[PDB]
Amino acid sequence: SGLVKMSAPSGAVENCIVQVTCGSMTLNGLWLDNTVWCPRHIMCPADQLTDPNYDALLISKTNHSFIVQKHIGAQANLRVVAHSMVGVLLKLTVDVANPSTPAYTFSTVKPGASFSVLACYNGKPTGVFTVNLRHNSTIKGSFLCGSCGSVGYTENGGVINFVYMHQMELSNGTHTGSSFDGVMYGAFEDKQTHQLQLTDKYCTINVVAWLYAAVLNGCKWFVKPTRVGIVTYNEWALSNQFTEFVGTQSIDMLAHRTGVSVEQMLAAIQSLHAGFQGKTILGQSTLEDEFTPDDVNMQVMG
Amino acid sequence: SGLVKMSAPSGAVENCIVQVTCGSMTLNGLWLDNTVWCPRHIMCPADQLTDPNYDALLISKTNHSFIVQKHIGAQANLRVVAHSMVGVLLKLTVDVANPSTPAYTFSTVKPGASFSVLACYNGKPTGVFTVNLRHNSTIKGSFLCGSCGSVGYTENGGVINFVYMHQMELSNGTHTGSSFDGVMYGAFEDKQTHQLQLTDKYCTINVVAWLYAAVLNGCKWFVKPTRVGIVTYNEWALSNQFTEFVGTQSIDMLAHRTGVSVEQMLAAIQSLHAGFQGKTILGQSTLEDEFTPDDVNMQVMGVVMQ
Ligand SMILES: *[C@@H](CC(=O)OCC)[C@H](C[C@@H]1CCNC1=O)NC(=O)[C@H](Cc1ccccc1)NC(=O)[C@H](COC(C)(C)C)NC(=O)OCc1ccccc1
Ligand code: NI
Ligand code: NI
Repeated sequence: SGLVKMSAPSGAVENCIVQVTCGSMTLNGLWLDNTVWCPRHIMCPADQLTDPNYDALLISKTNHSFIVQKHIGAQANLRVVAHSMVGVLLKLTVDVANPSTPAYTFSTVKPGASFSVLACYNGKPTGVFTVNLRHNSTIKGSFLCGSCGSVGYTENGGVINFVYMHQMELSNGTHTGSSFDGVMYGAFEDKQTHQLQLTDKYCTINVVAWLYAAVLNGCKWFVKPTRVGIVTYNEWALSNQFTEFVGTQSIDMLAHRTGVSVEQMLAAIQSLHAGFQGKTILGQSTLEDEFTPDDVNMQVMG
Repeated sequence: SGLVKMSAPSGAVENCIVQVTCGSMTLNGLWLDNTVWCPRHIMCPADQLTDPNYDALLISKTNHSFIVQKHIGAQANLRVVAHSMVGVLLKLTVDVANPSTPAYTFSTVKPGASFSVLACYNGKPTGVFTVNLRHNSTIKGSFLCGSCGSVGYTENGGVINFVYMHQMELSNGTHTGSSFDGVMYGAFEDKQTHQLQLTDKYCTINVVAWLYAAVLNGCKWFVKPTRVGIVTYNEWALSNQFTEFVGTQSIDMLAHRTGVSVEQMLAAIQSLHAGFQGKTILGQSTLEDEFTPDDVNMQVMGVVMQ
């Protein structure tokens, strides 16, 4: 029992981290097969980040403009033999295939989904943590200068699913990056110009999963016979900055296991959103919306 | 910027996880050089866990009673060449040295210290998370049956400090294990009997570190000219289930960086313990005491003018 923020073991990803240097700019890259991915802003000189012309910057580079170094484990300098730009990423080709390339896929996560982050500095992994893609397609992480190229991923059935490459900080504790197709989450542009973040929302399905985890951890004071239908809740959600509830097998499994209906959990959300009134749930006095139903299922049974 | 629960990268520890089998019992083990460590309850039959006689169980075993296998990564089937019991652990000597043994040491963490946990099941690493050793020497983790032998560790300056090997669940979301000297954190016995956990306390120094992280993340509404001296605060702490505040360089660095004194943070704790007055600190309405001053410095400290 117990519920904590759990990340996927990072070893298979640590074996793919490299350092990429272009001029005086150094950041992290991901080495899979003969490819090294890194943010394209490595090409910018430090005083020209406001509105870079990436097409003009790309043409000024040759394969020799990029230096790639594996800093952890068997240390090595990898020779860059080709380079192209894919959205907000650089796709470098190196002459050596990564011998520790794991079985992997590239996916783009949807808002409300969770993933693990391997924070890296100077091609060196330094920390692991989990985030949730917010309703406004940002993440609430912990990153400092030199963390770009840090990697977000999930793992299942021996396959690493690479979903994020860190790019920028939008505002205090708010971050964004791109998927490996080079598309920035939230369509933010890789330029240091003010861009508006859309309003965030509480992810209902994740709050429901968390209240089920609370019931499965002996915390059930908030469960009442009171029920609120999905369509009624969804109408209330549109006016109270909560996402629409859409049913899933994972939630049905928790509902069947606890004997508490989804409609009872939706009524509890409406009651708890008005206030906890001096009470806690799993040590918290605010609703937690970053555990998905699958994250909760993982920590209650196999 | 931002502050999250961060664990140390687990790859160096994942390379040391093995599965140990004794009879019909299987659990996780840690392989370092020619040694494999695992919980001694692997020697118990599944229906005799209430009060095992480990001395009697040990004498019935030979080196051949233990099967050690490595499934993940560089696979192996190891041969046990000696065995002994060290507190609540079995120490198995194997004929092959782990070729991926990292630079390491064994340490016992004190209450209020944080560490990373690599949760494992059947010799497979499955999750990573961070915990804090509570004032009552328990941890608030997330573990299910088959997780014993999961490993707690920290990393600093290229060295893995191995500090915990998971053993048991005491009550809902409350866990314990042993350090690698075989001493159970909190002196709990590896038997399935009711055992009283001592009362827990809020770790003051960690709450102070967190309020400094909040100030460094633009949240400073709780900072007032009001001060509480350490001696006065420590007298109040003895009566309100808070630990004694003892000054440290790490806290002084945060106090110097923010220009907010420790005594202002101790006043803020006393005010916030009575209630948050409908406001939040880093999205929370309760005090957070599981980030140490070094954990905060890692995520918030930068360049310093001298
Ligand atoms: C990673 C860069 C790196 O590794 O540099 C070494 C070569 C770094 C990560 C952030 C710094 C602090 N925390 C981070 O997560 N990324 C950057 O610094 C970005 C670099 C860059 C991006 C695009 C073009 C050129 C360079 N820039 C930012 O993150 C920048 C930070 O500014 C502050 C003031 C918010 C900290 N963000 C920015 O300018 O955002 C503009 C914006 C967009 C949307 C909403 C609001 C503002
Ligand atoms: Ni069991
Ligand atoms: Ni066990």
